[PDB]
Amino acid sequence: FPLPTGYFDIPLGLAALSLAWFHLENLFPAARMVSDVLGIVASAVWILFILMYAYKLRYYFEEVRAEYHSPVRFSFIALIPITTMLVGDILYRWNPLIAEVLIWIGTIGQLLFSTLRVSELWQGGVFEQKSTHPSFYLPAVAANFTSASSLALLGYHDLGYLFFGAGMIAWIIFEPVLLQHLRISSLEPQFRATMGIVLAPAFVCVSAYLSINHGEVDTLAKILWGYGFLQLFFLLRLFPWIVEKGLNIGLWAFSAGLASMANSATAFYHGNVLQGVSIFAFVFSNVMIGLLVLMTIYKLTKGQFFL
Amino acid sequence: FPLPTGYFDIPLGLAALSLAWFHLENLFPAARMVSDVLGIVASAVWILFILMYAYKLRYYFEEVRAEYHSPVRFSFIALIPITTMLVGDILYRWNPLIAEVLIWIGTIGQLLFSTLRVSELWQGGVFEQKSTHPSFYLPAVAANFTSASSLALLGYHDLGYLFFGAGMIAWIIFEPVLLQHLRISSLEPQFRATMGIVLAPAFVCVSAYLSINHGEVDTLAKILWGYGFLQLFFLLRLFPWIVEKGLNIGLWAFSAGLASMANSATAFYHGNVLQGVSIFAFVFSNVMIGLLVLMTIYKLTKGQFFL
Amino acid sequence: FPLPTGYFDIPLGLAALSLAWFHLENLFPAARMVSDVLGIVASAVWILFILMYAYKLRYYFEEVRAEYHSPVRFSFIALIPITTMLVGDILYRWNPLIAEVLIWIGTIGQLLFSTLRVSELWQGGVFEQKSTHPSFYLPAVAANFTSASSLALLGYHDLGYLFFGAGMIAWIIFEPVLLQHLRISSLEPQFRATMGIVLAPAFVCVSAYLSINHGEVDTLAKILWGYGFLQLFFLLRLFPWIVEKGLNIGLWAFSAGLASMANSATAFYHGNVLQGVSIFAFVFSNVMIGLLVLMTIYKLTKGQFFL
Ligand SMILES: CCCCCCCCO[C@@H]1O[C@H](CO)[C@@H](O)[C@H](O)[C@H]1O
Ligand SMILES: CCCCCCCCO[C@@H]1O[C@H](CO)[C@@H](O)[C@H](O)[C@H]1O
Ligand SMILES: CCCCCCCCO[C@@H]1O[C@H](CO)[C@@H](O)[C@H](O)[C@H]1O
Ligand SMILES: CCCCCCCCO[C@@H]1O[C@H](CO)[C@@H](O)[C@H](O)[C@H]1O
Ligand SMILES: CCCCCCCCO[C@@H]1O[C@H](CO)[C@@H](O)[C@H](O)[C@H]1O
Ligand SMILES: CCCCCCCCO[C@@H]1O[C@H](CO)[C@@H](O)[C@H](O)[C@H]1O
Ligand SMILES: CCCCCCCCO[C@@H]1O[C@H](CO)[C@@H](O)[C@H](O)[C@H]1O
Ligand SMILES: CCCCCCCCO[C@@H]1O[C@H](CO)[C@@H](O)[C@H](O)[C@H]1O
Ligand SMILES: CCCCCCCCO[C@@H]1O[C@H](CO)[C@@H](O)[C@H](O)[C@H]1O
Ligand SMILES: CCCCCCCCO[C@@H]1O[C@H](CO)[C@@H](O)[C@H](O)[C@H]1O
Ligand SMILES: CCCCCCCCO[C@@H]1O[C@H](CO)[C@@H](O)[C@H](O)[C@H]1O
Ligand SMILES: CCCCCCCCO[C@@H]1O[C@H](CO)[C@@H](O)[C@H](O)[C@H]1O
Repeated sequence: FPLPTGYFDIPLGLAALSLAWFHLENLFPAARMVSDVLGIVASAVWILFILMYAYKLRYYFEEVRAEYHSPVRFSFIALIPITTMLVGDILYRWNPLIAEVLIWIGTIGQLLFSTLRVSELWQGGVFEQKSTHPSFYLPAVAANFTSASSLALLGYHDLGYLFFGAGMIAWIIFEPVLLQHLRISSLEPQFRATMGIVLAPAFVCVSAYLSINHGEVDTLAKILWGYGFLQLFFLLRLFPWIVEKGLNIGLWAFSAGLASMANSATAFYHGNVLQGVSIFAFVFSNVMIGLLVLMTIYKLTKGQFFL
Repeated sequence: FPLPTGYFDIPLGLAALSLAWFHLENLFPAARMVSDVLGIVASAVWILFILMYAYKLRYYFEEVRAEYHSPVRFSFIALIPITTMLVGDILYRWNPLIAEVLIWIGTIGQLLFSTLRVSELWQGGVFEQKSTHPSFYLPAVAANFTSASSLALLGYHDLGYLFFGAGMIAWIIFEPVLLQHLRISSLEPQFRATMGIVLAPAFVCVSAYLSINHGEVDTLAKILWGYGFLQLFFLLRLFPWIVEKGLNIGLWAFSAGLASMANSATAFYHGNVLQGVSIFAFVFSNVMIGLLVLMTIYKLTKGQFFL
Repeated sequence: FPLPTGYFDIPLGLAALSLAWFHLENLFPAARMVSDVLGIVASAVWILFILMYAYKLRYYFEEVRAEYHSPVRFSFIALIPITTMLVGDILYRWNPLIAEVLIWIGTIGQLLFSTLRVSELWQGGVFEQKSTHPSFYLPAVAANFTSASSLALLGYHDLGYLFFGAGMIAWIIFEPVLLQHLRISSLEPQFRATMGIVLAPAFVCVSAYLSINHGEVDTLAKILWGYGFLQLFFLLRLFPWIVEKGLNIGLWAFSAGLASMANSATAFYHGNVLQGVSIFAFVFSNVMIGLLVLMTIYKLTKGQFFL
């Protein structure tokens, strides 16, 4: 099938970045146009990819079945409800009714997905030590944080905290075994771009947290940022190894973390906490997503995007 | 010996459920009679099982020695001081002096037990990867949370927080390796009922926390509930696999988590946080413990309770 | 080379203990003289060891290269910037300018060190399961906590919280796999003194936390102390096994945890939280570091200190 499921990282990153710029509109009015443009592009890409995945389900179902039952590849399916919710979050600025439908569909969908598949892993004998990949964060962590912030947008703050807690504790519970595995077992080049997902947890976490707690930059938020930056520095040092075999579209795996660096930066700035660091983070993350967009346009022009 | 040590889960669940109903007496006065009945039954069962275990120690000591030195079976011994403290907590409503004696005996006992046995594991060569079982939560986590809430009942809030922290961090430190093990290694049917202990940590944690913090349903409490419900949903989906080889008395392993869902629900309700979810949780957990009681009466009638 | 890198634990422990006594000066004025004496001795030892390590770098570089590339021995190098910062913290009482230079040198140095080496481990194939040692806490955890408290001393509280969060989450993320490894694999006698580093995380954590949060002994601080004491009790029970093959200078590995027990005790006492426990902790930790000093003087007199 021409669209790899991981390509949903593209509308993910663009949508999350739209939301970051939305949050600067009262500081700088021109930010709203930037936000609206990113949000429209993200939503358009999302519509296309959803329609493609619907085609995959109807006409390439055995491919979906295999990816679903894989103890590694199943995780990327979580990008579908994650991006559904982020597009709902964008659309809320124009039509809260349609936004709320998408947010609930994505929330119910992700929770059903993890409840069916993530739990099934605990039966043993399918997941192996070599299945311990960064992509596991998507259904386990990122999906819950996205529900948390989306439900908060709709006014469901206490429900949002339930999802937030599920994501935060799931993160802390998985990461220890992931990092140990990475230390011992060299992740093969074909999977290395997924190291970008390692950037996500702390930044997604703090972004979701600030979405639910009325943007109060408190001790927890600062603690999360600190570990987030540690991981950034580690991944920056590792970047040449990450791309040993060349630049590829899989690098959009970094975009959840990058866009969430941008979003959380707007809240730190608004709160007058570490404004200088905030400006750095916001500019850095925009530049890197900008480079992702330029490499993507390049690939599309050369006919090297779709399978 | 006719009584398996794990049968202490029975008075555990009944006692904790008594405490949950106790907490509804000011909302609904009739809750006190329900609480008192459960508490008396729990205490009676506890007396019987303690006397049986005393008989085991005196006359079947090599069985106790073997269970103690086992890197898997040692954990169930922690049920003894846990239930001692919970019975003390019940009895506090009638006789705070006797209650305080039981609470200190259970606290000193559990701390000595873990200090002797849990630490010894760090010498290596005895505990194996296959020893990584949910039962490890009992001495490591549940016992500290029970001390925390019991000491808070007696007015020792800051000491309670020390025990609370020991339990909470011990939980977060063990669970990562447990879930990885479950993913890789299929837990054999003879141990699967112990999957019920996986329900316990977040719910016991929040119940203990709310016992020490004057029932303030805050961000931490909501975060814990969220992960607790995630685990519930996972265990509900796994339940047919859990009971693949049939229903058994080991299912009382679920009762710490179920009773703590009930207890924490009363505090969320009192705090006007997620009242609807609270009512669901309280009813659900009571119904499931009710089913445990019905299956137990059935087994006793058929002569299939004691070994 | 005559000085093992681990000997930097000596000025570490003495320096941290100086800081603990400094914090009692307003309660008991004579504490300042004790603090100043420990601080001068710590600083003198530090100067000597730094000059020795400079000699090692210039004239024994291949030894440094090998220790740096080792997935186990690299960690002890982090003691160098850690102690640089602690000596800066001492010197702040006399010369804030020189203190600030040392604190930034140690902060930049430790962050560069971990960014280069800790991240490199994630490439796989070098670190092995048997590399999972307590010493990993030094670059990963202790160095960040030391930056946190040192930057707070200089007035950089929000930056301090970033370092604090990096250390705290790094701790929680490593400890699960460490304790599992210790359970399964018996740590060989030649490394067992490093079990003392297991005492460090919770106590260093709470000490750093209280340094940044204006000494407010809150729920987090109490939670940390509780797990800290759990680990102390475990290590006390394990102590005969730790020293199975005899007392050795490696036991200074305990001093980060002991000195941080002392420091945090002063803050709990100041806050009127668990004063009795605080007095116990402060006396205990001073006595144990005192014994370390006596065994060290003994070794120096017998010519058994330097390699
Ligand atoms: C977007 C998510 C895609 C879902 C793919 C579902 C794969 C399910 O797959 C199948 O479901 C059947 C029952 O319905 C079983 O009988 C099949 O054996 C099982 O493979
Ligand atoms: C991502 C949006 C929602 C996910 C829908 C997934 C539905 C999966 O379908 C299910 O797969 C199971 C296996 O785990 C089968 O056993 C079930 O019979 C079937 O319900
Ligand atoms: C896994 C890492 C979890 C760390 C959680 C940090 C504990 C929250 O820290 C709390 O922040 C509050 C608001 O700023 C303060 O009022 C409290 O004093 C402080 O304890
Ligand atoms: C996420 C962070 C993005 C925020 C972008 C802020 C860029 C504004 O820049 C700031 O403008 C201020 C007045 O507006 C000046 O006082 C500051 O010195 C200047 O740094
Ligand atoms: C309720 C808990 C039951 C405790 C069982 C204790 C098992 C101890 O067992 C024994 O202790 C002796 C020392 O006293 C040793 O010499 C024995 O070799 C050791 O097996
Ligand atoms: C559960 C209530 C309290 C528990 C009491 C346990 C006492 C265990 O007994 C001990 O077992 C040790 C091994 O770890 C032996 O080495 C000791 O000599 C003995 O003190
Ligand atoms: C392992 C998961 C630990 C998460 C700890 C959550 C940090 C506590 O969260 C804190 O709650 C306080 C009371 O509601 C608020 O005042 C603070 O703003 C908030 O930071
Ligand atoms: C742990 C939760 C158990 C609490 C049980 C509450 C059942 C009461 O039910 C509630 O009664 C209220 C007045 O009392 C009505 O206003 C509410 O609509 C109704 O839901
Ligand atoms: C206090 C810390 C000591 C640092 C020791 C550094 C070890 C680096 O070592 C070397 O660096 C070179 C590049 O500079 C490489 O070419 C070498 O192959 C590599 O071994
Ligand atoms: C402890 C105080 C600061 C630490 C300085 C460490 C400098 C290490 O040096 C580096 O080692 C690398 C390998 O990881 C080499 O690849 C690099 O070329 C070199 O920069
Ligand atoms: C890994 C363990 C992390 C536990 C973090 C504890 C959460 C912080 O606990 C918070 O402390 C605050 C200050 O005392 C209180 O105001 C809040 O009510 C409480 O939730
Ligand atoms: C880290 C803890 C070190 C603090 C040492 C405190 C020793 C003082 O001791 C205390 O003195 C008080 C008046 O000063 C008396 O009221 C107390 O009863 C006594 O315990």
